[PDB]
Amino acid sequence: DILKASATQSAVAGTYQIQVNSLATSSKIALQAIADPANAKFNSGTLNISVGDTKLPAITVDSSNNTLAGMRDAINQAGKEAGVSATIITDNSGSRLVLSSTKTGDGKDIKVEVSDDGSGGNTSLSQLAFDPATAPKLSDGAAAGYVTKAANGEITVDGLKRSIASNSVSDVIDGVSFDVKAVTEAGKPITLTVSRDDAGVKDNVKKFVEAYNTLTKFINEQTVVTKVG
Amino acid sequence: DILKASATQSAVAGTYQIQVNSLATSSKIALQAIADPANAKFNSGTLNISVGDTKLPAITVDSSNNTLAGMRDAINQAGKEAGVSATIITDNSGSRLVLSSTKTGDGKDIKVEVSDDGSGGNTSLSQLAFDPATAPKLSDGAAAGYVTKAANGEITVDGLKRSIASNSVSDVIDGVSFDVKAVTEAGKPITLTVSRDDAGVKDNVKKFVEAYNTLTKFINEQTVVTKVG
Amino acid sequence: DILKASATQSAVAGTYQIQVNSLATSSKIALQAIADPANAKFNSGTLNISVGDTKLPAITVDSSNNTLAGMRDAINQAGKEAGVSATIITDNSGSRLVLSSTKTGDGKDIKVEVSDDGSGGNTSLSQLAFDPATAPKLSDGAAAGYVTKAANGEITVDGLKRSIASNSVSDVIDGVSFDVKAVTEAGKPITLTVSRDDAGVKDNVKKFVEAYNTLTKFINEQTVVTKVG
Amino acid sequence: DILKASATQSAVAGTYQIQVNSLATSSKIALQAIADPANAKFNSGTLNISVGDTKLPAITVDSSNNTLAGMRDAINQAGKEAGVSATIITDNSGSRLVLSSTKTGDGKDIKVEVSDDGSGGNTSLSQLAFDPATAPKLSDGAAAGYVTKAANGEITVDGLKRSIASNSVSDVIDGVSFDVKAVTEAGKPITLTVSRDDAGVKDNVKKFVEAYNTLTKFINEQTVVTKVG
Amino acid sequence: DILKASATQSAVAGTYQIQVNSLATSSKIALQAIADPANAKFNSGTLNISVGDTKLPAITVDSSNNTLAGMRDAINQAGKEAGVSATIITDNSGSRLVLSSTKTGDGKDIKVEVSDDGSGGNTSLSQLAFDPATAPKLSDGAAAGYVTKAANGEITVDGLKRSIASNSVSDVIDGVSFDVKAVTEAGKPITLTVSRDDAGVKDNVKKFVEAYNTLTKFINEQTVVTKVG
Ligand code: NA
Ligand code: NA
Ligand code: NA
Ligand code: NA
Ligand code: NA
Ligand code: NA
Ligand code: NA
Ligand code: NA
Ligand code: NA
Repeated sequence: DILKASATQSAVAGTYQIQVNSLATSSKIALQAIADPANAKFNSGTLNISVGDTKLPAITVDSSNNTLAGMRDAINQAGKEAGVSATIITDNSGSRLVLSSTKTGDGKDIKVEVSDDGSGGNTSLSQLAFDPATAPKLSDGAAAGYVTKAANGEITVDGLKRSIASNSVSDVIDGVSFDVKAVTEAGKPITLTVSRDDAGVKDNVKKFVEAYNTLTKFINEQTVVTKVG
Repeated sequence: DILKASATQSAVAGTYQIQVNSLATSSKIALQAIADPANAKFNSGTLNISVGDTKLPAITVDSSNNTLAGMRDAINQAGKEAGVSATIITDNSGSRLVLSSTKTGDGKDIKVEVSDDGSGGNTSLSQLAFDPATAPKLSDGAAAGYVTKAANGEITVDGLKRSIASNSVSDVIDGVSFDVKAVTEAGKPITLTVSRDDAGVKDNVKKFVEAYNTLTKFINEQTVVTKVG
Repeated sequence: DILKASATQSAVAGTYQIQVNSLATSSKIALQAIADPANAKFNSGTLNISVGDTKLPAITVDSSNNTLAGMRDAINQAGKEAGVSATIITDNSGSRLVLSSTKTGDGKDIKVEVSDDGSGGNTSLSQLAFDPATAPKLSDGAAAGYVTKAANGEITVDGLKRSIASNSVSDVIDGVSFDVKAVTEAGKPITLTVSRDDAGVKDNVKKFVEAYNTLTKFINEQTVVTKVG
Repeated sequence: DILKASATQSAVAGTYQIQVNSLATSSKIALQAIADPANAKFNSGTLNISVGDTKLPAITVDSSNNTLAGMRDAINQAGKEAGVSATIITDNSGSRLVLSSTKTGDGKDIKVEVSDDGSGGNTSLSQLAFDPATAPKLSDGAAAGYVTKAANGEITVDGLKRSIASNSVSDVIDGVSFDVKAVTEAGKPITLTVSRDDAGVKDNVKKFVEAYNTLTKFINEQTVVTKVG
Repeated sequence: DILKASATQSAVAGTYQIQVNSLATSSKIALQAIADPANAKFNSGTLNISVGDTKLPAITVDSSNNTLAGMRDAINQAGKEAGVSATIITDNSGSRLVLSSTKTGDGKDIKVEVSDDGSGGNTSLSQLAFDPATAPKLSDGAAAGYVTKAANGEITVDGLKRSIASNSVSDVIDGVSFDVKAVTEAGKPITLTVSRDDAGVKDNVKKFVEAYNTLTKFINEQTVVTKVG
């Protein structure tokens, strides 16, 4: 329904009390704001962006891309594989790059390491650096910060805790898959009913209801048909 | 349709021009009219009634049944086997016994043989005799006569004549049965078309497309079902 | 319509006055009637059945098939190739074999040649012979005869006669096929009109007005969609 | 209606009794039938086809087009201008070229002139010649003949005859055009009524009663609109 | 109905047997056909057109109007008063002027008098003259002739004949007007019934039963109305 939708493979019948304590989240960060973005040019250098283990192709910054829209274009094309996208948000501090990842789980935060040549433009390339270990939650101001931290969610099944790296999990209960969509209220768990029993093999009874009777009409009674003309 | 209704076992395709020249008929006769039937009682004796091959139980006429209605009741139960029934018809000549048979075909005429003791009542028992070899077609008057002659019918199939002993005939054309219901007009023959496979076998084949497809959901997709609360 | 249904490839515009004088027919014959078919068994020998060019497999008559129904079963499977089928018809003369062909045209008559060993049963095998060159049209009696003669049909197009070997003909008029279904009345010819472009090409052109216009919304107006909550 | 559909520019009122004695026709001819068209190839030469005034481009017959279908394709594109089309008709005499024109009127007959090199194939090119002055109406046989003669039609208006070169005529009655579609029965003339003003000008006048009245509300009553909240 | 539609002022009751033997007609003539009307220009002169009593303005033919269409335009505006209109009809003889009048009755024939200067163009002006006393009924050819003769119609009322100068007549029967629309069949007269009072005066009397009764509520019962809140 509104908290969890589930499905089954080949499992067993049963009932389960389930809580959702948190959802798995992905990473979304905001870099430092650039004053006067219409005339700002980044020094030449290299951008190394990673999300946990996974690394993006190193982005080389030159005069073909040392603008905000230039990095936006670069980042969006350097991250199509890993699911890292980018856009621009213009606030009272200036304009800034906003990067999002589609990867949920602990440790999948977006990191930006910067090699700055110290020359190439009017503003530093180093101010695009982002370290998930030190970065604060984003608040108003030109300073950088994360919007969401990548993290695991948590559910409980009949009292047993399960940290989840995605909101689509399988075999927490063997043969059962469900998509966790919202947190349950404190102490108010969902009852999950797995019925191995549908007496709807009476549907399969419709086979020999059809298979017999359908093959009594067009065969063995209407195989040869007559009428005047 | 209105002249002939047909049926099939398993035969072959083909077309046939059919004429119906006559129908098979059964026997129906009327015995002598009895003057003053309201006070008439028959002499003692025996009635032997037959229709062709078949003979009816010998009927003994005594003082428990020597009336017209008495003979009617006897014959009705002396003839349940062969399909001989009886009734009384009251005309300007009196009342008389009217006997019917359900056997169609040549020679299946109803015959009545009478041995009369010559005493037992006021009317002769002998005047209930009926010989189909001599009896005329019934006309007005006290005299006896047949109403219908038992006879074979006749059809032609593509020019070939078939005498039929019943209006329900089979295997005149191999594997085909039809009930002849009426005569065709002179020179206006019926076309009879025997069709084997149309939509064959694809009409009944649409079953096992479903019976198959139906065993995708309620089996192997609804074998185990989930629900939340 | 009811006399002729027509079709087109790609041809030219034009109008044609058409008469149908006759239809193409296939062969259908009836062999000699066999007296007392219920106890009749055929002498040993061979049946060679042909329809024009095409010859059927030589049929060997032995003690496994030397009955009428035995010949019926053989022919039905000895003739699946050429479209020769067989049945039995029971008339006042007895039972006889009735053979049909599906090949329309002149000379496609069914022929039966018989070599009779002169022994093997109670009836001659030779009386199943049929020579279309000598055989009369079937009439009542035990004698053999044809029911329909295989023959070409005839049509006229604007006065020009075309003999047709089938009632499904093509390219009598270039690019036009029609299935002739019935004869036209004497002096009442059908008008046949071949129309190339009406609403051309503007009927199907209304598609690419939409396919174009349809690719305004869901593409380039619904490429990116917004929503609030 | 079914005989004549009419139209008007701006004319005068009046009534007219109209007969249609004949329609304007176009030319349609059939050339000689070619025996064994499946292996027939034409001698070298030239085809000059004309319909009255109009002449078609001279057609050169060579080894790229010296077949019946080859001439069909040429004529179809050698005649797009004048409305001359062509097809092939296969009768008991063989296959032949059938040519049609769309120009109605007297003298607009299709003519075919042939210069034959006398060599190039197996059939003469000269037998495709057609002279409308000598050609008979087409009948069965290999010989050539016309199917329809190009001719003017004829109508009468209040007794006065008008020869028409097309079935779409104009200003026979000043300001009136009608498309003649069928012949009137002998002595059963059509009444044609030309009506100028009915509901005139008051049918369309009901507009400017509204267009006026409509400019009372949404203008000068809804020019400035008020609302509360 | 379909033959006669009638109306009343205030008359008396009665029944009448009515025949319609003929309708009143107006004049419609056709002048001489002009050969080569496309280059024809009329000599100088004057046209005086009259219909019975009424005379039209004298038409002066000059170099601004000495064509057929020029005369058409003049007459159309030289005749708006009397109901004389004109058009051109193009037949096998050429083009000609066709003039119509709307005045029904005996002697209201259209007459054309011509004074020809004998010079001014290529065709005589005198050939546009028309004398109803000598003119034949129009037939095919360049010659002039009338299309319809102006004439009175005729009806009979209970045997009494009335010549009518228009198909809209009044007070033939006092207080009764009817528009005669068609002829009655020979010996099949129409019955005409003039009914004074049916439901009289009680149909309209049902008004002042209400107008009275209606002035019970909204007046003298709803004069003063009460309500609570
Ligand atoms: Na900040
Ligand atoms: Na009788
Ligand atoms: Na009798
Ligand atoms: Na025969
Ligand atoms: Na026979
Ligand atoms: Na000819
Ligand atoms: Na010919
Ligand atoms: Na005349
Ligand atoms: Na004339």
